[PDB]
Formats: sequence, C-alpha cells, structure tokens
Amino acid sequence: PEMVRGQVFDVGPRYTNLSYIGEGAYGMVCSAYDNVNKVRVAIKKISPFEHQTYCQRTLREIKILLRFRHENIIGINDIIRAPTIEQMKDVYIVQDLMETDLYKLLKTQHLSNDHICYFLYQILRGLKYIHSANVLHRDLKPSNLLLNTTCDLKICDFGLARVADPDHDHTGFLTEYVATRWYRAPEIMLNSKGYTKSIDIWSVGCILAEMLSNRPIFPGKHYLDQLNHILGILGSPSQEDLNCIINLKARNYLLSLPHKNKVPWNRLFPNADSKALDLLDKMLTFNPHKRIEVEQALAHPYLEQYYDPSDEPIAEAPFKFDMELDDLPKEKLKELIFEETARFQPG
Ligand SMILES: CCOC(=O)CNCc1ccc(-c2cn[nH]c2-c2c[nH]c(C(=O)N[C@H](CO)c3ccc(F)c(Cl)c3)c2)cc1Cl
Repeated sequence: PEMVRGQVFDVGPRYTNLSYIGEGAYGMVCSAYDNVNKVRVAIKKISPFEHQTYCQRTLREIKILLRFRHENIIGINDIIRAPTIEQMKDVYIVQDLMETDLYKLLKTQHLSNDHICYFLYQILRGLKYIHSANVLHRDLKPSNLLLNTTCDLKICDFGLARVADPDHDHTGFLTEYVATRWYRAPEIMLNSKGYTKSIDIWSVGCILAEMLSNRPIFPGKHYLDQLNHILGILGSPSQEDLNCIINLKARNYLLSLPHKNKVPWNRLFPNADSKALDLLDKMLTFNPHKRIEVEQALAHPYLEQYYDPSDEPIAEAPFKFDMELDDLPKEKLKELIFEETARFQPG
C-alpha cells in the first residue's frame, strides 16, 4: 500500500503513481493514474468517521454529485473503500483532475476581460443546473472553482450544500454561520439561515468583484466586520430594504449606524467593462428578494457572446434527501455512507 506525506493512501490496484495536490480539514487529494481508463484522475481520501460534521459533509456531497452530471460541476466517477463497515476507516472519492483553481490564478495572474467573462459564464452555467435541482451550493469561492489548461471551469466541494428551503430561512440577529465569511450575503448576519438561491448569487457577485481587482471585495476579519465591509461599499440600506427586515435587533442595528453613501462601482473598478459592473451591481444587491437570479444573470448583456439557454442544461428532477442529516449520529451516517458507495464495489 502506497502512501503520500506520511498518510495511508490504499487505492490500488486500479489507481497508481500518486502525487500530492492538497490537504483539507478531514482529508487529502492526490493525482493518480487510472489503469482502466488510462487517464490521470484526482482522488480525495476522506477520514470523517470520528466527527458527525465531517460525516454529514461527506454524505451530502456523495448523494448530490452522484445524481449530478454537468460539464461545469465536478463528478464522482468511482468510490474506493473497504468491503465491510468494520474495515472501513476511510473513503476514496475519484473525481476530475484539474491543473489549477481560481484562488491560485488570482494570487499571481491578471485576468483579461475575456477571461473574467468566460469564467463568470461557466460559474453561472454550473449554478443554473445546481439551482434547477433545488440545491444550494452555500460555499462558492475561488478555491472551490477548479480550472484546466484551456480555462474549463468546474464547481467542486458540496459539503455545505442543502435543498432550498425559503419558508424556513428566517432567524435572529448574529446567528452563527459555517460558510466562508468573505462570501457571506449581508442577510446572513441580519436574519437569514442561507436556505435561499439568493445566497449563492451573492457569493458569485463577490467572485466577480475579486476577478476584476485580484483581491476580495469584502475581507471581513470577524463575524460582524463582514456586514460593515458590505455596508461600506453598498452604503446605508434604503427605507424599503429596512422595512423587509422585521427582526427588531437586526433593524435597530442598521438604524444605529451613521449614513454611508454608495461607493460607485466604476470608482472601485476603473478598468472594468461597464456591462460587467451593471451585472455586479445586480448580484451584489443588499435586498435578497431584489437580487438577480441565475437565469437572469446568464441573459445579462455582459454574457451575450456565450448566452444560449438551449446549451445551459437543467437537472431532470428536483433533489430530495430521504432523511434529515442534521440530527443523525456519526455511527448511523457511517452506514448511510457505506450504502451510497455500495454500487462501486467489485462485486
Ligand atoms: C488549504 C487546503 O486546500 C484545500 O482544501 C483546497 N485547495 C487545494 C487543492 C487544489 C486542487 C485540487 C484538485 C485538483 N484536481 N481536482 C481537485 C479536487 C478534487 N476534489 C476536490 C475537492 O473536493 N476539494 C474540496 C475543497 O475545495 C475538499 C473538501 C474536503 C477535503 F477534505 C478536501 Cl482535501 C478537499 C478538489 C485539490 C485540492 Cl485539495
């Protein structure tokens, strides 16, 4: 059994010639040569059975990506694990191998307007399919956007993905959230659980703004600082947008702040295309109900060179979890992970 950087990586005999890529919070990704299809692939070793959270993230992703099939979404083409639940200590998920990601690119490369336009198109084409399945990604950021040498984009990491639930989206002021801070919609800190499609559009808006300047538009250093960064550019919410926030603690917090004017997009981004900034404005709308939807975003004049709704596929049916995974112990989640991966075993 071959191992990478002092960690067991038993994926043989089908996958050999391992090379390190990255290491997550509860796993490791390596590139490996597939002896059946004779092509290099990415294998993600997962060790989640000691924590309920990691088991929940593993299962959600496996169930969603096995039912999804789209050019701009990472796939699960094979799953390797032990033949019994007793012997299963790890799970190896075989996915698409991509040379780089948008986080890596933005650190050192200046993106031409053509590149920004093409990247945004593929993100939204991928998101159209995700949202048509009534699924929310909930953690869109440059590191979860993989790219190959020809700039083909794939959305990855569905660990925080959920079925859309707009009727149960309301919550109190300063409710704790898991998803990456810099890409959190303003309503998360005010009165939202992130159970609507509009939280993903906000994250895409932040990604677009980041592609234009090679720096995160709202780099909050802590929970409430995130909202203050958003209000610093958007300005004070209108009376209309304030009236939509019925929660008194959230509304009175916004009312306590001095009046702040809107920073114009052309001042923040002097070299950006005017159509790119008009679409940015619509994605970074304070009110989630007035925020542009994925299909509307794809039809925006900025993406006219690529827009073709007949070549922007949707899922065949809406997604539905058989049971709620929020209140299941790590032991039961192990069984569910064992069951969902059974179809990939040699027998
Ligand atoms: C700071 C630690 O960094 C990360 O977690 C991600 N960046 C490194 C990286 C960069 C590229 C790739 C890569 C290259 N080709 N295919 C993939 C890939 C294949 N699957 C995934 C994936 O599911 N990634 C998510 C995070 O985006 C993830 C989720 C949970 C995890 F335990 C790990 Cl290790 C990774 C990525 C893999 C990796 Cl791990």
